[PDB]
Amino acid sequence: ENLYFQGHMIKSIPEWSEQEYLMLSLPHEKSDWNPYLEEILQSYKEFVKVVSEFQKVLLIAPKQSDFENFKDIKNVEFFKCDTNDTWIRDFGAIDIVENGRLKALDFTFNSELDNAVNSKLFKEKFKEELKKVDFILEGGSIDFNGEGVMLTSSHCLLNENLNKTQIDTKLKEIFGLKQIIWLENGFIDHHIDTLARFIDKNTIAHCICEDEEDEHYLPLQKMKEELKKTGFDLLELPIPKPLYYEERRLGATYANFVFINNALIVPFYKDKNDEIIAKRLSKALPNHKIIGVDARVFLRQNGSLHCSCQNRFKGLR
Ligand SMILES: [K+]
Repeated sequence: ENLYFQGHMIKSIPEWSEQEYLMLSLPHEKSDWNPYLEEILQSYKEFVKVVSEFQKVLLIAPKQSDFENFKDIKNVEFFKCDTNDTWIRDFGAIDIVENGRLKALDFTFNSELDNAVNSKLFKEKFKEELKKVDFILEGGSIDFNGEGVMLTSSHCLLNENLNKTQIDTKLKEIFGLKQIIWLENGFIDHHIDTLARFIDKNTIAHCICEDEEDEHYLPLQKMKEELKKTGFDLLELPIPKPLYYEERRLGATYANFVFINNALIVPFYKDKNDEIIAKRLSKALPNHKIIGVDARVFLRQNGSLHCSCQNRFKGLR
């Protein structure tokens, strides 16, 4: 446990640890949500309403009029700041515990407004130091169990950034890790949060495909075999039947859930598997309320619930 490196003892934080905020970047009539603006905003409103029952929510947007649609919801705060990308998981600040204090890390993302967004937020609202790390990393490309283990895809971090051994060593040093599981197989920016996620310190929930005809079948079967070698308990998340927008197959995945205080918010796609994954996850998480939120509209811009938010954890800063 008590390991120090270059002045610091570091502990990585699993998503189920207690939080202060869930943070989101609203879609506005300027980015690529224009055609179905009211559509996605209605999804957001539902998502926000659900979360706000359990913990505070912070919504980031350029104009006060953007916030107007969410003014009635309890436990919702607002922060004026320009942006376009709504996928805050990609660029948002990532918390670690450093020498007993929570400390947010700002990795370099490839950009412009988003890169600034974090500085404004931390300078103006939180009034807190924002440690810049010179390393290419999106929040959706990593997943922690909170016991020094991290899950990631070989296709992500090796592409973005220079040995794997060096990247492995660097990542272990940054997050105080004892182990990184590098997944070669499976798919649905490549991101581990579309494929596999820790749901407790001993358990990994992961996408699977039951239809042999489907192109996902063998990649996900191979990913399954890899995950069987880790020794962690496995919980399966069968992908729904193909969904489409304008003849394009949407990357619907149940792995893009998000932990918040006392709850796990799971994407629903109006498929029979919604019910299967909710019951399965619910039984495996006896102290969480599992709540499905219609995530179909989100998929039009190639992301789901987890991609659209970032967690800010509770504790001494
Ligand atoms: K960043």
